[PDB]
Amino acid sequence: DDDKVKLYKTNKYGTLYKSESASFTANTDIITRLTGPFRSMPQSGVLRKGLTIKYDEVMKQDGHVWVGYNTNSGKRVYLPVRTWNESTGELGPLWGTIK
Repeated sequence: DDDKVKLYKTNKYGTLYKSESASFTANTDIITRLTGPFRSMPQSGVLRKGLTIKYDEVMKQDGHVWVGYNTNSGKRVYLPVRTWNESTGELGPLWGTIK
């Protein structure tokens, strides 16, 4: 029920998103995506376990919750951080820590 405490909007891709600037520290090697929060998008790279990134957006799309951030080169990356059951709203365990 995060939409009860945070403002969410919907974009042209049908993605539910909220503006949020925090830090995410991965507890596993995560595959990132380019252009948007879809596993069908080209792979951007891999966020290694233990690394921390600062994101500015949180999105719900393609069965996961994702965070958006920019790398040191300015490349926009979409990082999946947990599963999201679109048919129930059920969220899987966070694949790291948020602060």
